[PDB]
Amino acid sequence: TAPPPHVIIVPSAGMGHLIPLAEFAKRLLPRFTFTFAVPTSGPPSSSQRDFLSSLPASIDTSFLPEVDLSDAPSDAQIETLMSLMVVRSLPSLRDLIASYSASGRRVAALVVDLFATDAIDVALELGIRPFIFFPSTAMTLSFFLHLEKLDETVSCEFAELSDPVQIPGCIPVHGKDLIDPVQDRKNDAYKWLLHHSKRYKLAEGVIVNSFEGLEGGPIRELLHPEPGKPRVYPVGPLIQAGSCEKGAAARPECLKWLDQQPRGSVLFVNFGSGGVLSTEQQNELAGVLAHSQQRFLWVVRPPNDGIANATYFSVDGEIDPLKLLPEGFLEQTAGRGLVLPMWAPQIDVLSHESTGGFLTHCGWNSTLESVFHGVPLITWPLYAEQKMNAVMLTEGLRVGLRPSVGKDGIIRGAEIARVIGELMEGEEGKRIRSKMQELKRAASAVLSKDGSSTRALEEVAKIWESK
Ligand SMILES: O=c1ccn([C@@H]2O[C@H](COP(=O)(O)OP(=O)(O)O[C@H]3O[C@H](CO)[C@@H](O)[C@H](O)[C@H]3O)[C@@H](O)[C@H]2O)c(=O)[nH]1
Repeated sequence: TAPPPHVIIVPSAGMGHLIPLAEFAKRLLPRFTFTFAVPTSGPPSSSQRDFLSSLPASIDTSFLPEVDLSDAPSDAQIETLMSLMVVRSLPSLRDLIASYSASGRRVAALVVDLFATDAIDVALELGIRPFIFFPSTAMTLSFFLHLEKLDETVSCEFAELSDPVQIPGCIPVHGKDLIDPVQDRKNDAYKWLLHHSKRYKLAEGVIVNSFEGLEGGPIRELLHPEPGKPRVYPVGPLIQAGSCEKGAAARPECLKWLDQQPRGSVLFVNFGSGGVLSTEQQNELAGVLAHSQQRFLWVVRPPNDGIANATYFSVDGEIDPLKLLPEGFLEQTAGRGLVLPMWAPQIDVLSHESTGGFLTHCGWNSTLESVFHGVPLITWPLYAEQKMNAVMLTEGLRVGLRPSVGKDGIIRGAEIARVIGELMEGEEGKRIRSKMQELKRAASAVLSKDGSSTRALEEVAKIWESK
């Protein structure tokens, strides 16, 4: 038996990046051992500790000594804070790598998050293969690689463009729909994003959680070799498994309800833990759901701008979101819909045969989970690159419908009802379902014993073991 080479992972964001990073590492076990070298600006969170400690033994964690970010403006976007966090943690990253190399272990590669590219300098100085793990779309990867050119050939704010931005190999996108950090070109967020995009060519490869059957255009453009463009390895869809392949067979309460409903008849509504809606926006959605004949399963959170404090609370002690719904919504909805507070077993809901639709904020892991299990989408993007994902999902793949937002930022009930009704019982909804089932089959194929994605993973492992 050969000694497993060691690989170090530097994440820069929260769970949306840890989950796919962990899945990537699990696919490569036990050939390698892994260390999550997590930069921090304070005591690690309980969810971080719990998620990383639940991983197989070959993946351990090191929470780097926290850096001081108090000098940054309180207006600083997360991109700026992540870049500062990684840059200031690099000496501790050297120390961690030293602890491994001084014991005789071979450090084969350094896998950096999309905002941790400054750690590539460490890898280069130590003779370690630097790779970038890209937990988003090939379309967003293409945009990153083209950001330099776009920055030089456009002076105004991108929203002010009248024509849609053309990214090599992707559907056009309006400047207003481009990622959050580029909406204020004067903010440090944009300068950091630009700085990181120019460093992708320093890596030996970019590992992207997508596949050609989902993003044909961008992936074929990216695989086409050009000098100054890194190798790209499509390995998606990397997603967690369901609780069926976990352990005890105890059934959550929402899945009991889903069994009682008929096939493909429930619209799952989940904006994610960072998708709090205003009171008005949540009232517009509730009103449509109350007057609808559609069965739904809706995860709700306390709005961000309640006129008054909370009066009701849950046993744990947090604000009770259900007592904030409109008067009589719960009685009006009983039987047809089930409202859940804060969280739900998303993957298992999407794998349920009764689930027929998914109203989502278009987080890429959620998109990938919906695609793998074949649940068509209502694309309700909110922040980060979700608007880009929505354009590609609705106007490119045509596996969802996007409700138009108003001039005040509100998606009125008319648009919510339009997309719900079309998806769940219109004629376009059947064509969208057929297409999504085709992508479901393509997603299982690339993960097959000999598929596009499994071979790309094998290529990465081979490169790491080489030389
Ligand atoms: O109530 C919930 C909410 C989430 N999840 C799971 O937690 C993950 C959430 O994934 P995702 O929707 O992608 O979370 P985000 O935090 O929104 O992802 C961030 O990171 C992604 C990768 O860059 C980007 O695509 C997103 O835009 C960005 O917001 C998934 O595995 C969910 O199945 C649950 O089980 N229950």
